[PDB]
Amino acid sequence: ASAPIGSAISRNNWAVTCDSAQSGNECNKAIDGNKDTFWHTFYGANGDPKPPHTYTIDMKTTQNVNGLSMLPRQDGNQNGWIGRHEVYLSSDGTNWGSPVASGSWFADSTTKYSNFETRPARYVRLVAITEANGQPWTSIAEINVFQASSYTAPQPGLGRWGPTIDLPIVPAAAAIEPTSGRVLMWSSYRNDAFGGSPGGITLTSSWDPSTGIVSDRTVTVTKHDMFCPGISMDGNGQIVVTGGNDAKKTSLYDSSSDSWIPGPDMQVARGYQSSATMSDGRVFTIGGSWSGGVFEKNGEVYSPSSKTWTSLPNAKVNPMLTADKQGLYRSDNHAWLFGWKKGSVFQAGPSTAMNWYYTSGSGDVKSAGKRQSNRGVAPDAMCGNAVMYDAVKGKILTFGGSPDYQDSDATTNAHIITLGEPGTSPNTVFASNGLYFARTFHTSVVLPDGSTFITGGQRRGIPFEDSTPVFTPEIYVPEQDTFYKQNPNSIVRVYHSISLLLPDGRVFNGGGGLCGDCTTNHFDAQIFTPNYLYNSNGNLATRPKITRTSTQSVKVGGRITISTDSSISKASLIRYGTATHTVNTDQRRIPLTLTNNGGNSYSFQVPSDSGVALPGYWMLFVMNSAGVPSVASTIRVTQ
Ligand SMILES: [Cu+2]
Ligand SMILES: [Cu+2]
Ligand SMILES: [Cu+2]
Repeated sequence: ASAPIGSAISRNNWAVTCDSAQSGNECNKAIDGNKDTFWHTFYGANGDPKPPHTYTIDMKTTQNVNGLSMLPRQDGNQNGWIGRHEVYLSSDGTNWGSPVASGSWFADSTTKYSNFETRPARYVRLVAITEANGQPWTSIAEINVFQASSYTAPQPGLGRWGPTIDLPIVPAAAAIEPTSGRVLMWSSYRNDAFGGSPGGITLTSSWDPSTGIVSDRTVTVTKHDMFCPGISMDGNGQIVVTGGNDAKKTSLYDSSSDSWIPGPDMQVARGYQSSATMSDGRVFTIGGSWSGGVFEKNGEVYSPSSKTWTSLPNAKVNPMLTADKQGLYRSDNHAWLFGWKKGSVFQAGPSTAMNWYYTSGSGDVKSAGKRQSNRGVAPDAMCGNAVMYDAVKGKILTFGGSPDYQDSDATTNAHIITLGEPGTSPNTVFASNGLYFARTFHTSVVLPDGSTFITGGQRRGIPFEDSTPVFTPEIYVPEQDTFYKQNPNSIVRVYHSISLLLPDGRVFNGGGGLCGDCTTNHFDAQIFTPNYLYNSNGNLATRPKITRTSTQSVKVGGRITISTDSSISKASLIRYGTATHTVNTDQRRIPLTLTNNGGNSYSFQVPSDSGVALPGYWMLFVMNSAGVPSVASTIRVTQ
């Protein structure tokens, strides 16, 4: 199931209008409080007008609207199930602006929701752009509009949430498809559940920021239910998805061809493991006792060139285990892994003990000391986040999490870890005064300016329960060693939520739940627009444009020359991200040293060390004097 975020508005005095309505299936049948009566567009009768079809509601007075629900006909007939759709709000009834929510609802008879940030409005319009099975009709048994207890305008300067993207699945895992700019998402064998899976199948969905279209695809060719997986983008530009519901499987997603390809089985069956792309484009993984058995699961490594996994039994998981009260089942999960120099992988947590993993020979592991600071030794931080916001300087920001996977209080702990050479114990200090809000199951992304956006989570980890939620995201600004609260959102994003950086410089945050009949499934995402995209007016700022790039594929140590439509102050490369269960081992940021050629022509060198400039796809962002980023230019980095 799912749920509205607001309270149902009384429909007593509502006036409604439809684009068409069969007799017996009048427009007002959608607001009569009877689940057995529904509005239905023209059929047979006045023919079969194809969608879009439109439901417009005049609520007579201004409401602080924060959602709608749509109950499909309940008579066993699928005709008119709304697929693609948009929700508009209005204060006058003629000026509708842009949708507050849009996307696609799953093809079934369950109540569908559009949950979105509160906005005062008197009119609400639902546009059914397509029918879920591609037929001409739209039908609705009951439509409801929901309200918040109050409205508060977003504070100027603190970003903006919206719109909502409605989805057919709970996006518990996600990745950007770097060649197409689409967001790829997946759940499990079902749109809303993983339990009872027979394995072998994954429901996926994608959203295209350029068209606003949400599509779906069932993946069976890889014989892999990809819930609870490792995820890495390898050096050959493919997303390596490992284990989970099918604990020994590897599936490969190729962005260029938009296809899934079977990969080799891993040597050890795993679930909830982290994997990390390495300096040579290979992928390392370790731990993962959520599935495939509970025992010591030491490292192994994937080669995109030979298409094999090779066990690294001496890359021992033991030193990275947390002291989780549930034992090994949890304690080897979700390692904070980062590919680093010379095939090494740094493990920054969640265990108090940090470690170097080495991938030569049959592998090795070396203590990198305890995550700590003058405030003391950091405790285990399961489902804390870790983000490498300046790979050139080896800077990792870690934050949040709890000593145990669940039933454990999260903390505000945050550290800056500074990597040097593999095998040296990195310096660690506390980050500012820590998070504003203690959170676990939160998610995070590094933004083009090197700040880290941190969102969602709850104060006490209770999977599938929307309790103690944190609605106010925070951004860490490294140059200031300061966290800043941003404008809060209205949708709980706890266990099984994701965030990713979009090519346009906005953040895509979604998911949460995946518990079947629970009411805590969130079939959606929202966009967060950082303040760097807004002018002091409150309007979207003019963005510098990259009018020319010398090349779209570059070797590490290689030069790129660009032209812009205006003077550039700073530039960064942000490696494309992948996300699930708080883990994102693919994102990282390289601040770029620009040479000004004059005439708004600039050049820069990609770092020569592929442990820093991990091979794969990266976004190039340029920022003007005002600090406004361009949209990303996609660059492939190779060795
Ligand atoms: Cu899970
Ligand atoms: Cu977690
Ligand atoms: Cu975790």
